[PDB]
Amino acid sequence: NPIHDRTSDYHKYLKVKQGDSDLFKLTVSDKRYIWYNPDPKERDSYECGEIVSETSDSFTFKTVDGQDRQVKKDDANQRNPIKFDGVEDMSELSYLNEPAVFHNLRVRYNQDLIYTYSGLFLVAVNPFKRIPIYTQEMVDIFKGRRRNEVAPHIFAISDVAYRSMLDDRQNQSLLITGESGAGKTENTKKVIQYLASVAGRNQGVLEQQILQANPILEAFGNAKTTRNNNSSRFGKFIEIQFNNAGFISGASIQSYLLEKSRVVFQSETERNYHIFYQLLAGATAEEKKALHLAGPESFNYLNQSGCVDIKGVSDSEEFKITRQAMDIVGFSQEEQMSIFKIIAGILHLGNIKFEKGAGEGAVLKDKTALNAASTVFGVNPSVLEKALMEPRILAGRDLVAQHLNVEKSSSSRDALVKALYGRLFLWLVKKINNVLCQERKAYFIGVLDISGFEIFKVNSFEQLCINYTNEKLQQFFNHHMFKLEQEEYLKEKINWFGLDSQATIDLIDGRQPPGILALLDEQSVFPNATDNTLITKLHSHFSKKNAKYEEPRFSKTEFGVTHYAGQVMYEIQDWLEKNKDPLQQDLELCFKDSSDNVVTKLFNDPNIASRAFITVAAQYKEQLASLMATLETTNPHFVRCIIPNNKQLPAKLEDKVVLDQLRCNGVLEGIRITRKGFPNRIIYADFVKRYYLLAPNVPRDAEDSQKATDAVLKHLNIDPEQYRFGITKIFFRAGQLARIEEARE
Ligand SMILES: [Mg+2]
Repeated sequence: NPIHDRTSDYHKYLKVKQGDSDLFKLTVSDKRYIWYNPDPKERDSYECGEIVSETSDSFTFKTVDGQDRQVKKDDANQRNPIKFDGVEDMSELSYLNEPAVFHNLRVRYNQDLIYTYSGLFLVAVNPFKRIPIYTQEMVDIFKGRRRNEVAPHIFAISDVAYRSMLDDRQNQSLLITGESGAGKTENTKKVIQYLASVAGRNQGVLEQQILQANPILEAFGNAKTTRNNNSSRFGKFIEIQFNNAGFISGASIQSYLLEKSRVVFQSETERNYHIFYQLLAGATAEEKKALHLAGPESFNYLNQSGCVDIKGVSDSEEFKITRQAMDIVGFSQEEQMSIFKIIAGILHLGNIKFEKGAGEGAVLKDKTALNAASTVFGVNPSVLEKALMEPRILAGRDLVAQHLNVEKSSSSRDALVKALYGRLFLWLVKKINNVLCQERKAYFIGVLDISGFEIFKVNSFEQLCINYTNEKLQQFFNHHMFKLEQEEYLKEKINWFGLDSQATIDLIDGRQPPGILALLDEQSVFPNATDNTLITKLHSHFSKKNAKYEEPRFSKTEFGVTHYAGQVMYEIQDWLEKNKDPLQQDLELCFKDSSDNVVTKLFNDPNIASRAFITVAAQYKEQLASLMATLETTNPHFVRCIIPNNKQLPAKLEDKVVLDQLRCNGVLEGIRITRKGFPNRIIYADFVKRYYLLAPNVPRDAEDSQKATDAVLKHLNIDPEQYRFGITKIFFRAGQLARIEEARE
């Protein structure tokens, strides 16, 4: 078995290679060094400065440059002992700086060791290249092993979650967050792969359908972006259900924040959702015409980015898969026709060209596109038409038709296309749950795959939402950690409420006084309100009045929020519209009556076609509240997915790119946090082992251990605070271990 077999791929690909030497001796060297910046402008850069002279206060050190400087002792980023280079859990490090953390991540990454623990977290750095560690053979090795037993790995956290479920009869959760392209979705699929293996139907029908859902969701909710060729344009919470026996009984999927806008617009080089391209590459020459299908270059919705294909991707071939998956989960052939018809029609509606000329309102000179949409949708063109350009509107009394100009007409068409697509996605999800979900379930393991904090060039309503969710998840973490401590130091014999996250949280979601969303909702009821009134109202209530808010020196359309991960500047353009998310009623009417059986559902099912009516912000707050409650009932696990750089290249781990993520994701906080206490809390039989020699008394594997522990401390004649005697482990403060290991034989 590979765990013991230094020749196995397990050893190869998952562990830091070992030689038959054990020496605390081999390790040995005669000097002591540190972490510095060869230019304080760029601080994430650092070099190792050999300390040469010491004082009492500071420390002089030699540079890579050859030069020599001086630092404060209380400003020192002390380099851990080389022995530590590559440890599996950074919680093991003596000095817990930032460069110290990055260094260990890097040393590992240079060895292709992408997974590392950091206390509670499992850190995973995208390698941007394939690493064969996800085979069934790799699966098998993880089975039933403790975290301390095997190398860091997603499979590992998954197994721990599963045994805890079974053991504690407690539900579990895995929170997988981080930047686009960090490896969130990849890792999530592995979690499910692993679960399906260790808990499914021996070689499964359900298992396959559960497996087959992703690809259905991915064709519809995934798209190529500059950051990822297969970006998830929606968030999700996957619940894997089990019976009391521990076997998979079902599953359920919750989706969030689907990027509807992408349907009608994609940035340069980007792509619209995958399905569009698959549909047009894989339908038969015969389904096309049937759908009046042509090429992407012939569609407005697909010929604007300039990108219509992905390197290493066969849209026609990926379409088989999708269609296949639909078949497995159980989509009727006719259910499938309709899904494709919708996609097609949406493709047609974008092809509609409004012209003005005539007077002031828009007009449809050519009805080619219109007709085609109507056809495939199973709707009556003149109505659609009428609904698009001349929608009836209330004047309280007056239900009267308005004649839309070209732009207004266009936006409506767009609003229509977006509704169609989001409702469709909704339906797909429901339909899948319908098949997979269990009413009757004993336990569950839930997997949250959603982005981490979003701080772009342009931050809008959607970034606020994701950011809000992130503040809550970050608060959950901190709290959790706080608790894992409160009752627990009180386990191995150790000593000794309000969140800093609350204010930010309150600023956004508070009811009284009203926070951003409430005022946003308020402004939403007045039809005649604007981005300006809105932004005016926010500044009015929070400028110089709320500490987490900032009114810009100059911009009149943005505001800043001091988030966990730092300040984020938001722009309010279109927020009223986004909050209401309007669709002309006649449009609804047009479609409520549709030949198409799938279409009817989208407009006829209040579960699909309607919000509550609550606002988009109200609904978001609500679903965020439901999600957390659930989480609150689980034993959680945190995975931090990191991109090594912004270029999608392997072998390029950029200190700035990385640290920034470490800063924003809570990895850096937790560290410094325990940093304060007693992080190093070693095992007795574990210290005397590597440290029986540095003491003229102590021998290797003995019985009276904690006593033996006393020895070296004695021989080493150490002080009452750098260390702590705790029933099981010897708690060591920071650098205690460094210095210690830093002694002679
Ligand atoms: Mg993803």
